Amino acid sequence: PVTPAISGTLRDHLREKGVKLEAQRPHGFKALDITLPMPPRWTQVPDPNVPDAFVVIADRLGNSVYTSNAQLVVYRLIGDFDPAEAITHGYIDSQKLLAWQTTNASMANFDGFPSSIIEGTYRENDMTLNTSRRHVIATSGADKYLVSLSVTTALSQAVTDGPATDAIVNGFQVVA
Ligand SMILES: [Cl-]
Repeated sequence: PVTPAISGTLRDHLREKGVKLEAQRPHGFKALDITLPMPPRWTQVPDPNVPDAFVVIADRLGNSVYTSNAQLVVYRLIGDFDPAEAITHGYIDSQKLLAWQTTNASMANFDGFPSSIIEGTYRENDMTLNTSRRHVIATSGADKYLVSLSVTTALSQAVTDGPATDAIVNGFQVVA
């Protein structure tokens, strides 16, 4: 019902619209109340090495050479733009990943805001990962934020870590 764009990742489209992205950090952050469930045995990863990270959680005791994790990134957006238009670029950063294949995609609104979610598999370091990637363009009062959540697992763990990744993906919530 909502048609996706093909040219330009969400970030590049906002750049080209003249918007500035300012990475937020959780301590002190009030504009939004974000729930990111933390499943049993997962913990916050101090010192993640995800640029612009707002919070990174992970299951450090997993099997797999790949540690299952969720990454949340929150940008305050400076400049005017139409969010519903920007959001139609929401799949493109995932669809550029090596060997991307899609399992689920939706551009339905999420908690009342324009949003995209795409889920699927891709290759990285000789390993197949399963991932779920949501962008939310949220409004708090007079500001706009891009909230982005990735939840990734090795494809070999996608069923074993299913209850964790599910509680994260489906418990996720963004409130102004
Ligand atoms: Cl704030």
